[PDB]
Amino acid sequence: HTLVWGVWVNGVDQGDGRNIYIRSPPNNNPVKNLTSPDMTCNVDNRVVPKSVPVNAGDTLTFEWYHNTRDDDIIASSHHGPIAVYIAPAASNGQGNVWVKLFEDAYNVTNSTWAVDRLITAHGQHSVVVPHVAPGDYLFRAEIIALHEADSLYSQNPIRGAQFYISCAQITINSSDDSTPLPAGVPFPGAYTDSTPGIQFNIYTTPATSYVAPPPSVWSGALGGSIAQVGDASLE
Ligand SMILES: OC[C@H]1O[C@@H](O[C@H]2[C@H](O)[C@@H](O)[C@H](O[C@H]3[C@H](O)[C@@H](O)[C@H](O)O[C@@H]3CO)O[C@@H]2CO)[C@H](O)[C@@H](O)[C@@H]1O
Ligand SMILES: [Cl-]
Ligand SMILES: [Cu+2]
Repeated sequence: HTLVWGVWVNGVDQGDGRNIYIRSPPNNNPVKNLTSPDMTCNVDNRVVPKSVPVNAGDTLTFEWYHNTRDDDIIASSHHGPIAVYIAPAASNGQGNVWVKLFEDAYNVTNSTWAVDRLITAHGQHSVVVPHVAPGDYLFRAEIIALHEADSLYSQNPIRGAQFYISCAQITINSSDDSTPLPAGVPFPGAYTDSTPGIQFNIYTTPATSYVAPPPSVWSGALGGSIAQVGDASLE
């Protein structure tokens, strides 16, 4: 149970984005139905009044929280991966539009899931803004909590992989468009009952065997991190 509070751009806090530049849902409950319209941008997908200006190459940091800013972030039980996707904003997230910019699942070196490291990072994970066409985008940050993912939601709706989905409105101003954004995957649709990484038993199956759901990270993606960029406590 987690939400996005706001974003940072090059280590500068853009301030509370909830219902302002984040298409915030009404609460921190997960989406679980893989065929739900709610898979796009969570349960209250609509245009919000602001879009954060960035340039290609900026560090864009998402900041998550549980109940209040810079708290426990997400229950430690919620082990799983983190991904970020991008789509042109005129799509409203519909159709074959979502392109993956970032994946982090289980780090064998550190013996930790992405969610475990997100807690340590005070809820912060970042991407480099890609060199796509200037204009308005949706950045879809997705945490998958796997603590009940041994079941398919379609078999037992009390369980299943849990999707914490947050769409941020981002405007890319300066970009040379050296990597034009291709068509991508649909949400809902890209994840199905048979997709690798959706049904996974963290109690019996080693995390060293986990394969995160496709699609693969786009060749145009410039990278990212799970690390505290900004200190919310200094404000
Ligand atoms: O026992 C089932 C699993 O519970 C997980 O805890 C979650 C609770 O089930 C859930 O009711 C609670 O929801 C809170 C939410 O955290 C809070 O932010 C909001 O204000 O109110 C909700 C209640 O209406 O969330 C917790 C997760 O934080 C355990 O984490 C898990 O191990 C356990 O299997
Ligand atoms: Cl939960
Ligand atoms: Cu939860």
